[PDB]
Amino acid sequence: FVLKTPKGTRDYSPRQMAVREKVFDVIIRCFKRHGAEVIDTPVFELKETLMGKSKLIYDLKDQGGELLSLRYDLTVPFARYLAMNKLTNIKRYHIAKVYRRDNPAMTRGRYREFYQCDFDIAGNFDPMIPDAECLKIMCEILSSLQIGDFLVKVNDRRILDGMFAICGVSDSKFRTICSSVDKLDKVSWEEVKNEMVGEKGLAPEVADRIGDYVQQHGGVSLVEQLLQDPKLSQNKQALEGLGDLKLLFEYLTLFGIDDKISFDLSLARGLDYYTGVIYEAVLLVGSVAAGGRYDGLVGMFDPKGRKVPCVGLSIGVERIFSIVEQRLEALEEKIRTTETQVLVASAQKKLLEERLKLVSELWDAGIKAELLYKKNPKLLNQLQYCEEAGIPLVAIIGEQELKDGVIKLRSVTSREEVDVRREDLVEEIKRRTG
Amino acid sequence: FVLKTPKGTRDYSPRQMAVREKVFDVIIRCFKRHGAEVIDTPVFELKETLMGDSKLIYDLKDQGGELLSLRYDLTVPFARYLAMNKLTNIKRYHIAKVYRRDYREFYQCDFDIAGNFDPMIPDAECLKIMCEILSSLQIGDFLVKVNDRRILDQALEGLGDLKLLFEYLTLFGIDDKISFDLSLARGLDYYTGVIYEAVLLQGSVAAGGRYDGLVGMFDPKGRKVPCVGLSIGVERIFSIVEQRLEALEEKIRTTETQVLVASAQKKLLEERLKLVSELWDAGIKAELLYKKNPKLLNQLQYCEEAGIPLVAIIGEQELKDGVIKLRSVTSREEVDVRREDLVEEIKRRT
Repeated sequence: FVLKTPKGTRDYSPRQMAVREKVFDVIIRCFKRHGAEVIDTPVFELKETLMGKSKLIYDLKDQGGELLSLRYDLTVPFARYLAMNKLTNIKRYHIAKVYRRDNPAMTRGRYREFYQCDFDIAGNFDPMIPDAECLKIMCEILSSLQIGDFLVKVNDRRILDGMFAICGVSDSKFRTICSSVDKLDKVSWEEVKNEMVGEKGLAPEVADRIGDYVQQHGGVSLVEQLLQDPKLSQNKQALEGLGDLKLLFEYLTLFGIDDKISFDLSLARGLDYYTGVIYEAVLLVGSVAAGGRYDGLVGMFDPKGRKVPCVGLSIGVERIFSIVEQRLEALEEKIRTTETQVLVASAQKKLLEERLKLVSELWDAGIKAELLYKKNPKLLNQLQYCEEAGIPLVAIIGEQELKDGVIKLRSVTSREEVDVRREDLVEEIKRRTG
Repeated sequence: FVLKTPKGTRDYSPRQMAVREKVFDVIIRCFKRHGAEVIDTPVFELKETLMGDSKLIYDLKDQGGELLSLRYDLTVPFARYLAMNKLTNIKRYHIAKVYRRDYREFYQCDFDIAGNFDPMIPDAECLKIMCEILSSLQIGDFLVKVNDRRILDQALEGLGDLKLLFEYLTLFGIDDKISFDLSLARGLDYYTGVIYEAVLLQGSVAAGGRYDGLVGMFDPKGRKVPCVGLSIGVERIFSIVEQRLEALEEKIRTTETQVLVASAQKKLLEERLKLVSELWDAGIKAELLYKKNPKLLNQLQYCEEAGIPLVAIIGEQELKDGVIKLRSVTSREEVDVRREDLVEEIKRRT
C-alpha cells in the first residue's frame, strides 16, 4: 500500500492553486458582469437519476441507504434542479468537479476528477439574442486571460442534418460520418475522405459532395452563398439554421466580435445534445471552449414533458490551467503562493513580544502581515524568507528604533530602509502596496 | 418525479450562494491576511487511507480496480499530503465539502499551521484568527473555551503551556474573549495539546486544536510532525447570516447587475445591443432583456425585483442628440448624459 492519490486524481499544490485562482476570477468577473446567478448541486445523485447517459460512472456502495453515483456531468443536476424547483427560465454559472471513470492520460490531458465550468441561459426568449450573448462572454473571458489569439468556430445542427440528407448519407450511418468529418481541424480532407471510404462504404459519390461543403469555411459571406446554393435552398432544415446563423452574425457585429468568429461546416460535435448552434474556440492549436443550444434536454425531467429552450457554453479550464502555469514557467518565475505584504522583524535578541504587538496592530488594520514563529530570529534568515515568498517589505524593530516611536521599513528588493513613525506606518504600507 | 436530492444533501439556490459568498469572503480575506497557502485534494481517498465511529464512511463499489472512499475529513488528507511531498513546515487553509454518512454532505473550513516552532506562538495565531473572523462575520457576540489534553491526563506542562499562551493572547487583544474550561474535552483522541471551541452568545461554530500525532501517521519513518489547526462550522454560520439579513428588511440580491438597458418604443433592439456591449467592454455589470420590443414597465419591474439601481433608456430623440436617459429605479428621477460620460457616469453612482 503506497501513499498515493487514487488512479486518475491529483492534489492541487499552493503554486497550482495560485494559478487556478487567477483564472477563475477572470472567468467569474465576466459571468457576474452579465448578471448571472449561481447554483450548486451535491457531488453525488441518486444512482438512477443519471440513467440514460456510457456508464463510466462512479457508483457508491449500499452501506445502508439507497444507491448513489458521483455526478459525471453538471447538466443533469441542472435539469433536475429546474424540475425540482419548477423553473422555466434561469441564467446560471456552475463551477465544480465531475467524475468520469475513464482511463487517465500519461502524456497527458485526461483526469478522472476534473473541473467543469458551465454557463447557461434557459427559457423561452426571442430567437438568437441569448445565443449571441454566449459568444460575447467567451471572447471576453478568453481575451482577458492573456493566453494568445483565438478563433471561434460556429455551425448549426440543422445545417448538418440537411446537408447530409441532400448529399445522401443514411441516417443509421449519419453519425459516424459526423464523428469522421469533425476530424477535419486536426487532419486533412484526403485522410478524412480516405479513413471514410474504407470504413463507411459510402458511395465515393456521397463522400465527395460532402467534401464540396465541409471543406468550406468563412464569415457571413459564406452563409449568404449557402442560401444561394440551389439544392440547399430547398432543404427546410438547412434553411432554418442558415437563417438563424445570418441573424446570429448580425448581432455579433453589434457586439464587436464579428471577426473573431468563423462559420465552419466541418464542426460536428455533441449531437446527442445540441439542436441549434454549436460553438468551439481554438487557439492560434487545441480545443479550449465549447457550447451551443440544446432545447430538448433540460425539460426531460418535467412531468408533462415541456421543453426548456437552453443555450450555454463550457470552458476548458483544465486546459487553460496548464497554459497559464507554463506561461509562468516560461519566465521561469516564482508564482506567489501567498499575499503577504509585510514581515515584522527584529535584529535584537529579546524583542519577540514587542513584535507580536505590532503584527496584531497591522492585522487589525486589515494589513496582511506575518512573523517568524521563533523567539530570537536572525535578520539574515528573516530576509531570505521574504525573498523566497516574494514579500515586498520588512518592518524591523530595534531597541533604539523602538525608543523614538518608529519602525524600520526595509524594501526587500531595493534593500533600502526608511524610518516610519508608528502612526504613519500602516498608511505607508498601504501606499507601498495596493 | 419523486425527484430527490440524495438523503442528507440539499442544493444551493442563487440566494443561498449569495450568503455563502459573503461568508466565505470574510473567512478567506482573514486567512490570507495571515499569509496562508491553499491546497486542494481529491474528493475521495483510498479506503485504507481512511482508517484509524468509523463505518460512517461513504465507500464506492468495486469498479474492477481500487477500493475508494469519500473524505470524512479535511485533516487526514492534510496528513497524507504532508507525508507524500515530505513537508515539515506549511501554513494552509482549505475550504471543501466532506462526506460523513449520518447534513451528510457539508462544507468544512480548516486552517492549519504545521511545523517545529517556539512554544505557543502558532497556537495563539489560530485563536486570534478565530476571533478575527467571528467578529467580521457580525453574528452577535462569542466566547472561546480553551483546554489541554495532557492536563486531562504529566499534567504539569499543559498548565505551563497554557500559562505561556495567555500573554500572547493579551498582546493580540484576545485575552478577554476567551475562557478556560476543563470540561471541554471532545474531540479527544487525535489531539495531543490545546483544545478549543467557539460558542455564540445570544454552538459548534468553530473548534480544533493542536495535534502532533496526526502527520507522523503515514510517515513510514514515523517521524512525527507537530501541527495546530482549526475548523469553522460554516454551515450554522450560513443560516444565522441570512436569518439576520432577513431581519434587516433588506433585499438579498442574487445578481450584481448595476444597469439594465431599456427602451419604450419599438424597433430599437439593435441600438440596445450595441450599447450594452460598450458597457461590457468597460467592465460594467450591464444587462438586456431578450425581447425584440419589450415594454418599459416590464423592464422597470425586472429591476425592482432584482435590485438593479439604474436603467439606461434609449429613444429616437435621445438616440439622435448623442444623449442617453438614465433613470434611477428607486428615486425614479431622470438624467440624460452624452454617450461619452455614460460609462463614467454609471461608475460614479455605484
